[PDB]
Amino acid sequence: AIKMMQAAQLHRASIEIAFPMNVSLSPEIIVQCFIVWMSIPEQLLSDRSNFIIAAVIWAGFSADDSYADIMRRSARASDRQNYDIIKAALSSRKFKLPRASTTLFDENEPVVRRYQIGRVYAPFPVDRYGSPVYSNCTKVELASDYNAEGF
Amino acid sequence: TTLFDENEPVVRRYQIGRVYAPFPVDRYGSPVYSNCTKVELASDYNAEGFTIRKDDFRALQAVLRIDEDRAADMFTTLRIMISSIPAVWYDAEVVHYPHT
Amino acid sequence: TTLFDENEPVVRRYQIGRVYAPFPVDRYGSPVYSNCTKVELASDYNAEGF
Amino acid sequence: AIKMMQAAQLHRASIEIAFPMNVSLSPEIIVQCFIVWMSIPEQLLSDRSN
Repeated sequence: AIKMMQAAQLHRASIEIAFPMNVSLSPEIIVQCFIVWMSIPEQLLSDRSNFIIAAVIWAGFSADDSYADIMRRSARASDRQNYDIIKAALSSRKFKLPRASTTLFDENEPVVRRYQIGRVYAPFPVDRYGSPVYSNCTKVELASDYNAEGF
Repeated sequence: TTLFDENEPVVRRYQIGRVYAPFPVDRYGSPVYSNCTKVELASDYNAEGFTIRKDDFRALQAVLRIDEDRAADMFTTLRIMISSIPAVWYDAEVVHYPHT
Repeated sequence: TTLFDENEPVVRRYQIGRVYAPFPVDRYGSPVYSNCTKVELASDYNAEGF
Repeated sequence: AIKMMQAAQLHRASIEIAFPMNVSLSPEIIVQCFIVWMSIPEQLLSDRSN
């Protein structure tokens, strides 16, 4: 909670995710990546972490490319660009994922102070009126099954 | 069978390469033959006796398939064995015959 | 299956409609098929054995 | 039976079959599919199941 609150203020202290060691595509990794994808706002994460999460998600849906073949896309493009490509692929006519996002928030209680005040990202994927905020599209629907290597 | 390029995230000092898989299973898990997945014969099989009918090869083929459940566990060993053997060793010659 | 409009006499305030039946019967013991009530095939059934 | 009756009433809540196969087939799957084809009316199943 403290780290997420800090990462929503400094504009440069985005969270960096440490993945498990020497275990690839374990069953728990997939579900944890899914939870991160559709529960943690995208603006609070680093580009590298977003790219890794997106790669793990897209590995099981691509017809041809595998997890290693996707991680090999590190060259020939940047991290943010690869993340954008994958996310656009996940909001097409064949696949649709929420990808919880967030927005700025600048409502405050007037009170006498001495210093300046600022705007902070909401570490909460919810909006002011209770409706969820999603980056691309809602009502998750997809015309295939998650086919990882063996999971 | 078909080659595989998958690997593991681990700190290693050498390059890795693709290997064949020790089973006919594809990434999807279906059997993978070379010509076609149908077994029909014009006549029977005879050779100094020992006659086989055309309706037994079909059953034998139908019983040799993989359980299709063990696909996940079967690939983990391949994954952890591909990414731990230096790729420059794949051209070595044999020195002890009984090992093959 | 087909649609049945049979209505029971009871006091109610709202209109009712037609529903499908959860069985292929048409109020007679004979069942209902879309195409024809015959089973003739050219050859046997074979798919990776079986 | 309850699910089938519900599918009969509402034409949007068609029954969606969940199968235990991924790529391969099995002797029980074929006979169960034939039983479904010859017994369960098509108006109570979704397009994917058909």
